[PDB]
Amino acid sequence: GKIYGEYLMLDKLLDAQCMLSEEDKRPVHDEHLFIITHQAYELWFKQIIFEFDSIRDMLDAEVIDETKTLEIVKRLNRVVLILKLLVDQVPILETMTPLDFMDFRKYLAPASGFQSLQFRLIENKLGVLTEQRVRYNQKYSDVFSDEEARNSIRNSEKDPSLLELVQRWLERTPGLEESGFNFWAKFQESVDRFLEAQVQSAMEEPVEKAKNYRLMDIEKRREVYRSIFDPAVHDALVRRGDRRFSHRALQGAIMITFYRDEPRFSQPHQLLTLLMDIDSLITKWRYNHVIMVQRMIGSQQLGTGGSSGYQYLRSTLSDRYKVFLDLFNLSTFLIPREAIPPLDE
Amino acid sequence: GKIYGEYLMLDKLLDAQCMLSEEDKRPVHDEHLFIITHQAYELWFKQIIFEFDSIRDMLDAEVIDETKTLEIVKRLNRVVLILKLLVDQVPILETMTPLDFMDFRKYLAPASGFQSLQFRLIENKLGVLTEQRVRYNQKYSDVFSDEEARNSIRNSEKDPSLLELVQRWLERTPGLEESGFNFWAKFQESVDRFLEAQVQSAMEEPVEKAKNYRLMDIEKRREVYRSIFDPAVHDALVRRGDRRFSHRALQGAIMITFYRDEPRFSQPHQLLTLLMDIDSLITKWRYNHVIMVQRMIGSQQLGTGGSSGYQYLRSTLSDRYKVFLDLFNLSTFLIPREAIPPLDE
Amino acid sequence: GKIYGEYLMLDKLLDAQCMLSEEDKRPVHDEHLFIITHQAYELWFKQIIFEFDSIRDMLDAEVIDETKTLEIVKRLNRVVLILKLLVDQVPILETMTPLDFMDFRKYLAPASGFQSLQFRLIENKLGVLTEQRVRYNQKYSDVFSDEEARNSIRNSEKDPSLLELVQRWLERTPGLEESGFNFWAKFQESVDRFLEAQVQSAMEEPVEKAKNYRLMDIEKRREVYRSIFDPAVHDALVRRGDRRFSHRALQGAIMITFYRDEPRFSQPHQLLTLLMDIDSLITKWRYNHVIMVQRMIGSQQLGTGGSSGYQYLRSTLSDRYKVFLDLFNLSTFLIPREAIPPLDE
Amino acid sequence: GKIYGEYLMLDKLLDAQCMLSEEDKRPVHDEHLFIITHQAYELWFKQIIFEFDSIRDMLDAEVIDETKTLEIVKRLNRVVLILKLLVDQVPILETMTPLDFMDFRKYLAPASGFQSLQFRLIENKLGVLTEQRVRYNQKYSDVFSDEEARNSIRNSEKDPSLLELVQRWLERTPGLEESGFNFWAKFQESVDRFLEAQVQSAMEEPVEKAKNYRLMDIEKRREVYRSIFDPAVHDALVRRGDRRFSHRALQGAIMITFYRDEPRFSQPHQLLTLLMDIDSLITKWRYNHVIMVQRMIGSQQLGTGGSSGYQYLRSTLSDRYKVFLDLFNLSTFLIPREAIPPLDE
Ligand code: HEM
Ligand code: HEM
Ligand code: HEM
Ligand code: HEM
Repeated sequence: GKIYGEYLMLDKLLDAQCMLSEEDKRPVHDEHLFIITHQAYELWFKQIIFEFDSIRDMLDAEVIDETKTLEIVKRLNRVVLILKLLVDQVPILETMTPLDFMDFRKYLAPASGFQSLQFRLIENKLGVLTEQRVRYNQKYSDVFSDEEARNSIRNSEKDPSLLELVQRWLERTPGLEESGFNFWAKFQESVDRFLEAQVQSAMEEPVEKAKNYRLMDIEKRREVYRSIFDPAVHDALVRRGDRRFSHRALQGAIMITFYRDEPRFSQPHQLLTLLMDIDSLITKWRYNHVIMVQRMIGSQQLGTGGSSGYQYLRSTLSDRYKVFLDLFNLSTFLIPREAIPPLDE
Repeated sequence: GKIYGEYLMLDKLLDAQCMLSEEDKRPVHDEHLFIITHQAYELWFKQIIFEFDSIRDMLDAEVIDETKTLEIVKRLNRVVLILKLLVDQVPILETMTPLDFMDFRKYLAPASGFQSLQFRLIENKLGVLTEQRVRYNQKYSDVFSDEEARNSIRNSEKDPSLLELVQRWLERTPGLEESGFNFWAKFQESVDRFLEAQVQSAMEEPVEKAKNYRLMDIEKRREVYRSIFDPAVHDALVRRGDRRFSHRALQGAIMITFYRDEPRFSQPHQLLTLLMDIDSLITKWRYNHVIMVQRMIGSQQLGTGGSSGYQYLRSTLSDRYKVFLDLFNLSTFLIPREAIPPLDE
Repeated sequence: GKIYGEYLMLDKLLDAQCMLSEEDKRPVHDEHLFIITHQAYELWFKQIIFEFDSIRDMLDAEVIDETKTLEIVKRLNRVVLILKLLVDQVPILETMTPLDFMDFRKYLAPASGFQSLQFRLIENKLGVLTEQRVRYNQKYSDVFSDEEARNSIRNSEKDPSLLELVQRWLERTPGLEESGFNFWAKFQESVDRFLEAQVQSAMEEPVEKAKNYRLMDIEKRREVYRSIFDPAVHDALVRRGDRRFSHRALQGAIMITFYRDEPRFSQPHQLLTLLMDIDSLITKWRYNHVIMVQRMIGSQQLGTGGSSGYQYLRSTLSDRYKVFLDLFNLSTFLIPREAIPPLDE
Repeated sequence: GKIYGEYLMLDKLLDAQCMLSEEDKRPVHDEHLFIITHQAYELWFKQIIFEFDSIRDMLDAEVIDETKTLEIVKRLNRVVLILKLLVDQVPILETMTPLDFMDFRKYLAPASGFQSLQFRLIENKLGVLTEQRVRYNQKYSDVFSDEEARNSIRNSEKDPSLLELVQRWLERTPGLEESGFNFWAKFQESVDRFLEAQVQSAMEEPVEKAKNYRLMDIEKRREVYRSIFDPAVHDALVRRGDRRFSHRALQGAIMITFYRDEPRFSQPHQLLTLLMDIDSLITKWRYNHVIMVQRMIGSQQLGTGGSSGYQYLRSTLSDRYKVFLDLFNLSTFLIPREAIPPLDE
């Protein structure tokens, strides 16, 4: 259409609100808020999926130019803003009293009446690994009984996640080229030179206690650099789940963080930063959600079957559920400006 | 139902998104965001109306006890939070480029494709007076052509607004009773005594310039108190639109602000405070909205017919559109703690 | 004075900014931001302490009337707002690049150059128990070497915390009186009656699987109520650190949450709610802080001595550091409106 | 130093808080908050000035490369975040009751005790023109009596503002070169061609009413383009204060908004966007400030000398006080993607 309500299909949208306590002649005022809050979330979930899918398609290519990079940054930044908004929607629902919630929670399935298809789709499309999930809601068949739902989740798991496609993009970054700039080799070399210089400076320290601390610290630094310079050590950290990136992907990430001030790397950096922001904001939502759940129905209530639901949500707060874990730690491997191999080529 | 998607009618809700540039084989990515943003707004608009109507019904009674007062405070506070959220939704849409918006704005009616029924309902239910509106969108028939829409707006105008019902509630407040506490009389008396004391203190001022400033100020204070103590002056200020409250309503408001620290008046105060917050937040939304409009289509663009739409929105920012204008100014009439007639009875 | 800058002592305040990289002829622009950010925090920390101390003094009395209650609510609400602001200050500092921070971090003591006296004072004044802290920064002497600092922290530990004084206030709440309303006894009775009614309804269930789930659930409910109705079980939960309140304090808390809709209990409830908000916001700050630290210097960097600092901060995120832990769980013990003993007396 | 409190000069910073109602044996609790709130503002004001000055110095050069551009974007973005924070500090102070403020406002000079040197410095450094200010506080000598203050304000007025330096930068943008890309000429040409095409399409319209609206609209579009293509019309709009940019600066701005999707223009665009954000946020602060003032002391109170202070603040809300007014309107001159001259050279 052309008129507001026809274009936005408001006749459909605003007829999707059925208060179950109302049609059962025992009306609870706040049930209206409950419905609207979730529906607002669900609309935004759909937008997030829509942005995610379009970024997946753009990343599923051999060449990502500067122009498409900007478009991705924009869309990731948009998701960040939506996520902040979703974090702030929780205190609106927290405004309903526990006793009011109790008077209509009976109209809801114990665990099925609280699980969102779209949220699970967001997790998978972002890159939450199935094996990283806790035992409780690990298999999606146990969570969702519907058939069309199962097909979507299966598709989300099999299809390339945002985690996978970012890794492939990270592997192709210019500068890791042995033939060209050869950053990894130059990096190792400057780590050796910088650390050597550090040992000599520490040996010249007048106070004995200060010498020992610096020597101990330099040794702890060697162990850090061993975990990135020895591919065997890295692959081990991947297998136990302390890292997620392939070795070459981490190489790309580290290079980006190094030259982030440089016009050629500023946008790739921004992309990574927004990836972290998204991860962190999802965690922030999780935290707010669990505080609200506990505020409403404690750790356990009638019909809840004990405290396993609460304990599950509390365990989703762990780094096991963070998709871009490697990104948070990248400054661990950082050396000062002077020691970084200059960009010339 | 009992399962998430059945309860929230997600099959209806998530089938209300029709991108018109998509079905016309010229797809603009950001059109999806455009639709979702408005739909999120519309869902919240429905919640605001739902909260407003329930407050209207509660206020449409001769006796409002302490218990129902708390429930009203809660619901007004809920509306405040929703409004803050709606203010923060604007920068999400501002993330779409003007050039992208240009590629699908043709699918929208020039002024009809931007006017929301529910928003207009919120304005009227809150208490925006029709005569206070600017010439442009004053008559609702010119704005909305639909029949069911016209009936709702007509009903919103005729039915008691939040402004009306608050006034009636304000008129009944205990303490304005000549037989009882007789606040208005005690107030006048203490104004006289306080002002008298101020004149004498000013006459004793050593510096001549300081004496004159204080004497001029006391005269400006008399004029202030004349505008509330002389009903003729008040009624005149109502007629020209500088005030909205009846004389007795303003008397109630002023008393509440005076004893706001007192347990018996703290909730009535909170109610008034949230009324102001709501007004101010609607203004804050208006401001953000106009900045976004100008960011997208400037003051005027192709098909827009010049700059009358923009100038209209810019004029909605005036105090003519604020419903609880009297509330913002109440501290003008304030006298210090010592001069306020103590609560005894 | 009377003029802005004299009153606010701006000559002192704005002469407290000494960039150490500047006077050492190697200036880092962002060091100015680093200083200002902390100084803004420190000013707010002082305000929080000032509000806390005044609430401590008000609670350190046998009778807290309705009027003083409102004043406490106001001041706790003020602290909430300040805390939200402090949470939002982190992304401002996150705007400094790691490489820029590296160029001036040498001017700072490894662990001493990051520890705030006032923050530690806030923790203790709120009620963080010393034994609940992790091994790393448990004893304040190891943290702070200064003499005046040690005296303040010692005073904060020995003096009655906000946790202690709230408990005493909770113990005195009217309604726990055996002679009067006798809530605890009435509560036990209605738990028995409600649970009995639940067993009979479960026995009448047609489906066998549904009968068993409900019977298992009712058994899990008995265990919940045993932990509050048997003082021995409660005291055990206190000793291991799962609870903090005395038995009578928890009794008070539970009663408040039950009749929160009632004018006489709404403010006491609000007080408890703000206590939770404060706790949660401190946790939210902790989370943001740790994300920023990792963004700047990873899990470990040169001079840092390995990853013990990072791991410490990450462990401050546990419920061991939450002061009002009991408050978060109160809805666990909730029974529906009908089953709650009515207020008559 | 190396320890937290020595580095941050906390002994100086935390000794700058003198409550005047306290030393005069009539203590008002909230006076502490009043002081801290302003001091927090003042610290941030100093940071804003510090960021502004460093951007001024960077822009005061003939060549601004891609690298320095990024640094400017970063610092403008930092100012945006600080400004949002400052907007959110107002509701913290709004938490003090009017009656409490009344009990210590006597210790403050009527207009001098509310004027901030640093704020005035921010306004001038950003680019608020002296002639654009209202009569009330137009001359700084009338506002500030101190000598060192007068010298700083004089220096801020004479020295190149952020407005001036951005204009010069805008004038030099590559693409306005007649010898090179020649954007202005290509732009005029494509406006003619696009408008011609619009007339023909309008003439072919079946409905007569629709033909007339489109013809009227095209005429309104010609008037828009006349105001930018005829330098005489532009210069007139500058003189009356509807525009601020020189003709060539506006040419630069318009080109940037056109090719904002292009890697070469994305950062220059971002710079302009943040300039608008800063302007708008200052306006948002102004609005919040005036609402708070009215909440505390109404439109006028004892000692205030009538309502001129309030009316002044309310007039600072006009576009006369917006520095980058031209930037808000740039989409007015926009033509669709197809009609824009492609970047080749
Ligand atoms: C009265 C308010 C609410 C309560 C008591 C509540 C309770 C719960 C509980 C107990 C679970 C665990 C499900 C299970 O047993 O397996 C859960 C999961 C979830 N909830 Fe809520 N919830 C509330 C509001 C919301 C809102 C407003 C949203 C926004 C869409 C939401 C989104 C979710 C999502 C996405 C999950 C799955 C989480 C995961 O698997 O990590 N909830 N909720
Ligand atoms: C590309 C983004 C947008 C543009 C260009 C835009 C433009 C406009 C224009 C030009 C008007 C005046 C209508 C007239 O000519 O009479 C208007 C009114 C309105 N708009 Fe928007 N708008 C946008 C987004 C939104 C969003 C996201 C909402 C949220 C529901 C919204 C809500 C309204 C409302 C409620 C009115 C009526 C205002 C009143 O009468 O005071 N707009 N808009
Ligand atoms: C470049 C930015 C920052 C870094 C790298 C940083 C790093 C750290 C580290 C490593 C610790 C642990 C101290 C230890 O080793 O024992 C710490 C503690 C702390 N930091 Fe920061 N910090 C930063 C900014 C801030 C800011 C802006 C504040 C606000 C006042 C702040 C407040 C604290 C407080 C209060 C503690 C003690 C925490 C506790 O004991 O639980 N920090 N910081
Ligand atoms: C009880 C709270 C406050 C009241 C009643 C108040 C009142 C005023 C008044 C009446 C003016 C006009 C001055 C004149 O007469 O010429 C003013 C100006 C100003 N105030 Fe406040 N103020 C308050 C809090 C603040 C705070 C927290 C800040 C933050 C630094 C602030 C910053 C300013 C600034 C920067 C101006 C100059 C504005 C301009 O010239 O456009 N004020 N204030």
